[PDB]
Amino acid sequence: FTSKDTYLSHFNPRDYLEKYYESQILKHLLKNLFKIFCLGVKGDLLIDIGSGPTIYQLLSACESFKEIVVTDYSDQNLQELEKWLKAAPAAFDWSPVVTYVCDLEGNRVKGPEKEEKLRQAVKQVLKCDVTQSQPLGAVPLPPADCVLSTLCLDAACPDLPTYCRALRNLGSLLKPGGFLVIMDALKSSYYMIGEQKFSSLPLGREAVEAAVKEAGYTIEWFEVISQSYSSTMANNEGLFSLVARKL
Ligand SMILES: Nc1ncnc2c1ncn2[C@@H]1O[C@H](CSCC[C@H](N)C(=O)O)[C@@H](O)[C@H]1O
Ligand SMILES: CNc1cc(C)c(C(N)=O)c[n+]1C
Repeated sequence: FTSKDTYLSHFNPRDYLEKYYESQILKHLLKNLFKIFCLGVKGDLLIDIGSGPTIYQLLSACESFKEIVVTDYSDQNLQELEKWLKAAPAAFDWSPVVTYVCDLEGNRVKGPEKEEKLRQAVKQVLKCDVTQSQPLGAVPLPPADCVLSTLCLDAACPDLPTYCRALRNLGSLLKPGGFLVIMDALKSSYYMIGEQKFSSLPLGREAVEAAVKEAGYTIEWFEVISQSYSSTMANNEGLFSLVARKL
C-alpha cells in the first residue's frame, strides 16, 4: 500500500486538478453537498479532512459555517489551496464549478460573490494525519460542529482496522452530536494521476457502514451511486455519500 510520505513528494496537485476537476461524479458530489449543508448541517466550525488541492467540497459549506478549517497530509496540496485562497495568478480556475453551485443554490449570488464568501470562511490551513490519535498533531482547535472528508479515507487507510481507527481519530475533533460527512469510492484498489499510481482500500457499502457504527457514530442517511471513474483513472464500483452523528 502507498506509504504516506509518497503523498508529500509524488502527488502532483496541479496534475490532480487537471485530471479530475469525472464531470458526472463532480456534479453528483456538488448536488449532495448542497443538499447536506443548504437544505440542514450548520455551525460555527467545519473541519475539511484530506482537502488535497480542492475547494469544490466547501462551496455550499461556506453558506452554513462561520469558520472552515482546511487540512491535508501534503504541504504541496495546501500550497495549491492557498494559491486559490489568496487569489494568486497560477491558482486553479474553479469558475465553471463555482457557476454550477450558484445555479443549484437558486441563482441568489454570482461567481465572484460566492468565491469571496469561501475565501472569508477559510481561516486556517493545517497539516493532518487521519491515522494519528490527534490528527492535527499539537495544533489546538475548538470541537467542530461538522467534520467533512471527500475521497480521502480510502486512500489514507491501508486496511479495515486502520479505516475504523481513522473514523475514531476524526471523532476526537468533533463535539458530541457533531456531524460526520463522508463521500468516497466503493471497491476501488487504486487511482491514477497520469502515470502515477496510488493505492486505495477497496471497501463495499457494508464494511463502510459497519466501520462508522464501530467508530461510535449513528448513520442518518447512506447513498450509493453506480457511476464509476473513467477506465484510465481507477477501478471503482461507484461511490457512497453518508451523514452520521457522533455518539
Ligand atoms: N494519512 C493521511 N492523512 C490525511 N490526509 C491524507 C493522508 N494520506 C493521504 N492524504 C490525502 O488524501 C488526499 C486524497 S485526494 C482527495 C482530495 C479532495 N478532498 C477531493 O475530494 O478531491 C490527498 O490530498 C492526500 O494528501
Ligand atoms: C478523484 N480522486 C480520487 C478518486 C478515486 C477513485 C480514489 C480511490 N479511493 O480510488 C481516490 N481519489 C482521491
